[PDB]
Amino acid sequence: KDPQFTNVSVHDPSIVKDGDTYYIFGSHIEAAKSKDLMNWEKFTNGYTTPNNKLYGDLSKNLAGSFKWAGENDADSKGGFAVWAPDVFWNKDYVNEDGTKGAYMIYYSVSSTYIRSAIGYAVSKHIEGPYKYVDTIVYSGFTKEEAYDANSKINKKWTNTNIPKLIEQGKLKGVRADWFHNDGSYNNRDFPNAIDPNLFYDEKGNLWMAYGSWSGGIFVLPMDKTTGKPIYPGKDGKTPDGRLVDRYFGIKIAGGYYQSGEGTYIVYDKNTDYYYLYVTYGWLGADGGYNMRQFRSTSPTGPYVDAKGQSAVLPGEVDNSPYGNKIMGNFLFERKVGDPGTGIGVGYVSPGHNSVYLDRKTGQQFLVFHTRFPQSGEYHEVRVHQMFMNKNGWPVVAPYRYAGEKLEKVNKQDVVGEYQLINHGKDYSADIKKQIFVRLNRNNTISGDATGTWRKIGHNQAEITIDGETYDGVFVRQWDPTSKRYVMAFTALSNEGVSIWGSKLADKTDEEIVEDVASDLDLGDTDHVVSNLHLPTEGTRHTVISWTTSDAKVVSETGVVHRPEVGSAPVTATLTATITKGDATATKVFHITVLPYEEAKLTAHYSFDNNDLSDSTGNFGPGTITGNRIDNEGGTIAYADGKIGKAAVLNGQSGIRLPDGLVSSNQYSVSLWVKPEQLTTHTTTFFGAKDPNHWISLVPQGWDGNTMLWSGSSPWYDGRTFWKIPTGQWTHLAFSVDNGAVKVYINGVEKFSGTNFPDVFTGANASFALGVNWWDPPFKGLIDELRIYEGALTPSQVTDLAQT
Ligand SMILES: [Ca+2]
Ligand SMILES: [Ca+2]
Repeated sequence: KDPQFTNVSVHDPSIVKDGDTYYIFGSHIEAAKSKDLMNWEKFTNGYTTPNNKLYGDLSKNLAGSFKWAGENDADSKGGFAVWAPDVFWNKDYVNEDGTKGAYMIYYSVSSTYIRSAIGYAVSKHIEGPYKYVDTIVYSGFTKEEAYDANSKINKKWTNTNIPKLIEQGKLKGVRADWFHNDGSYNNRDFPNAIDPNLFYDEKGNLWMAYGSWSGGIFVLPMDKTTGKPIYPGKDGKTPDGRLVDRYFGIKIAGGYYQSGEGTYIVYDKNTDYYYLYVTYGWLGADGGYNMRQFRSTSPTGPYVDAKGQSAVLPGEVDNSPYGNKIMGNFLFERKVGDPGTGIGVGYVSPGHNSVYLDRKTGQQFLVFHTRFPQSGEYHEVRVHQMFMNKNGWPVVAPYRYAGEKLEKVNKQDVVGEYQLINHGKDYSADIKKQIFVRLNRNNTISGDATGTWRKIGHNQAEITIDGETYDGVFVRQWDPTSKRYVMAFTALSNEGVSIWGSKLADKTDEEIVEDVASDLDLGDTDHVVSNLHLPTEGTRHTVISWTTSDAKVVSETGVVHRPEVGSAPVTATLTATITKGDATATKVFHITVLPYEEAKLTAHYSFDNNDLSDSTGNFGPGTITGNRIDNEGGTIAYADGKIGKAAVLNGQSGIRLPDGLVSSNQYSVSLWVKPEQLTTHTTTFFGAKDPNHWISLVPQGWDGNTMLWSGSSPWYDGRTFWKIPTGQWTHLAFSVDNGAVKVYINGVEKFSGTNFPDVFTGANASFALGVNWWDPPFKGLIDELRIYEGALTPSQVTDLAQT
């Protein structure tokens, strides 16, 4: 269990080493340091200012760049957007006192998807404070006077550095093609000016690559004395056809609006290649963020991948085929019986990397952020070691770095059963999972795949599966799931596809089948009220076969049938027969399924007496609001309803119900509605402990359909995929039983879900009909608001809907 980690959240990390300490510098002015690439310590204060750790008075220091983007403008309204910086010691930088040597930080500011710039600051010491020097590349400028929403920044090109560059003779003049006909920024072909990367070339010259979606990635030579670009000064094309622009530089990747950002280029003197890393997709859990790799013999390109395809796209096309996909979404999924606990180690949207290539030892490290399965938008930094393969491509270790190095590996330490992940070319929210194969002593591969393998020398790995040869290495890795150092491989084929392998411990089929049986647990089976998940597989393709002693209670697949209200609970046995090879084992679970129980009526605001009272007598009456839950001023009239009279909601008014109307996590709500008009997010039934802890029944939700909705800790989308009509009556109802939530329309279940939050227990919530804190009030009639203790039975709901 030896290795220990200490994690930090630094989005878009840029690695740099100062003495023997590693530093990472990310977006949102976050930075952290480590002595070992495993245990990190943050030393920054985010966007705090003044007293900003990295910038001091942030607003004053960087005002130069902030006049164009990234401070309290458009998308940065209310705050700041200082993104994706790069840091490196420039030994030739002439400081303002004439001394030589500074740490330079090139940063992005951005106010929309397109209006951005890159600027830089310098410090003699890596922990700052860094001091502004200049803003050097701008994007999102226009032909004429123009303004984005929530901004009064004149986006005209004359507000950039372009006039002064022209005055210095560094540019002929404005380039017509930077603009569409309407005068707007041509980001089909030219870049978003963010995500800079500074690298030295074979000859010790300095380049900056940058870009993000839009027209793609560009690169510019840079003066080592001052940090300023040495702008091309004229447009042209590279011999192989790539755009050269007088100002933006030389396009080396992307194009035509497609994804691709977080560029990092490394010169490798052992191989004499320039390696180009770039991240595709969107950074969110759902965005399929994935790292790609190309190479060039020249810093200025052409960069190509293992199939010789260009990094620069031929057009507005899917960028999937292009670049070696070195990491996407994956999971070494723990199956029933595996050691450890949890779902296993996997990543979601890993990306925006930097790289540290140690000069002495050739050791190489991919540094990046990632999200995780079942943790939403939470992100931490990861470090994965890389190793040059025999075709001149660094290959990425499957697990995060844990002190390991390349070694002499004996054949006996390799032969065995493996988990195998193939990263493919495709990317999406989907997550890749392991297959199970074996590398056999006779140099074949068997199991889920077939083919061959060899080890050359100490550790080169060659693996050929179905005619594809992947080359890479064998290396020992820390597997945190099993808590062992295990043998592993990583290898890349000539499609630019990476496979990763983790060696499973040797176990007999008897031992595996025993492990599966021990780990197999169905939770509470004495109080069953909804279907059971019954896994049909355990580790290494163990088969779990289920039989029931009585399908009336519960099927072979865990489908339950609750007895009617009034009937006894029914019991049944489920038997798991667990097999692998010729070994078998048995585990019995005794299942008690509970009958339905009727929800009890606890409040009835019927409006039948032309008033706001509760007919059950349990609650005080409703009172009248204005256009919000917490204001007054409105009116309620009473018109002819679906049942008796009904409340008329004019569009400026609502009803405030008593606090605590629901005070539990087992409850239901039922009501009738006749909307005269539809407005988005507008509530009918609304209950809230506060503006970040509420539930709402919404006729036209964010997806344009009726939903049950909760926010903001956590969000929950109870989606129905059913549009409500205006000018007609619709019954709506929902139940919440300790996590289980269901939503009915006109008697029919249209959403069923789990994990639903308990908003109404831990303090008395406010409640209302037709109004909340933000949205247009409901316009129409509402009728028969009924509240319950407990979840309504299906038939109870059909009853209610049945008028
Ligand atoms: Ca970067
Ligand atoms: Ca009524």
